[PDB]
Amino acid sequence: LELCYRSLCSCGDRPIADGSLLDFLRQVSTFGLSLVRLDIRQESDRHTDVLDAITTHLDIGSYREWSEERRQEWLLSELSGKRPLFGSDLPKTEEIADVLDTFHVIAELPADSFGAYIISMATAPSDVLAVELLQRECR
Amino acid sequence: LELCYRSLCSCGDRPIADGSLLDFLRQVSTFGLSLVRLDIRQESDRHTDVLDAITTHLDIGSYREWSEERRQEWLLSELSGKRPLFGSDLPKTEEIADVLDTFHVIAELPADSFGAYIISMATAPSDVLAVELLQRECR
Repeated sequence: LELCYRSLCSCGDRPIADGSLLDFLRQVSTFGLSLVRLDIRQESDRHTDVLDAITTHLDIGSYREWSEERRQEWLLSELSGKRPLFGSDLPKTEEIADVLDTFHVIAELPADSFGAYIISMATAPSDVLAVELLQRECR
Repeated sequence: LELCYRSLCSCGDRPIADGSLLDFLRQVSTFGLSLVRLDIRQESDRHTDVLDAITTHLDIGSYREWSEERRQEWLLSELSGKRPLFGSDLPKTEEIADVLDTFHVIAELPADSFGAYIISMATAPSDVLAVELLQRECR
């Protein structure tokens, strides 16, 4: 389309370019391939459950019990690390399976489909860091 | 087939059962769905390279430098563990990619297709433990 617009302007046919073609370019740029971008939203407590089952499965303690700065500390070291965090061998409640599966589906779809991941009931930086970490470790 | 054999014997038709039907059952049991079972064979040194790039990527040292008992020790703790070992983020030489990809292909195929994994140039238990660990961590 931009090739058409460029070419048309080249030959002094800009008025033709600024008709149906400009309207089309503007609609492409505004709506893209999806019309809209889906945001995802979930409670912070639902991410806390997932990390708590992870830390329980690794015999490190309960991610729920940790202070906000201990949580911050562990989350930081893990984002700095190079080792994956969990595998299929992981006790998953139905809810935890929902959270991880949502992350996998996000991972399976093109980026132009998604806007923002929104943490309901956010209160502390560890609530954001949890979500970034889950996003990385769900590929 | 066994239902046919059972039924035929029920009615005193065992002589009929012990003809073409018995030959067929025996061929099924002997050749199975693959005729043969593929063995896989690889050098021990080629597994050592893979674990050395893994330990280098995790800033733990060089798996090659470790004594046979230090190797044994690390391999044991990892098999005892519950955390996966590596992800896509891993510097892979062409050879290391071949070894991991062979393990993935093995993981993608039915068990009746495979006999044994054979370590050329085996010398010490850490050569076997390496292969068991790679088999588990390649799913």
